[PDB]
Amino acid sequence: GEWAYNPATGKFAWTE
Repeated sequence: GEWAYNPATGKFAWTE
């Protein structure tokens, strides 16, 4: 359960 940065979108996404 963490926020990972997505270089493609320029935003963080929530992952498990």
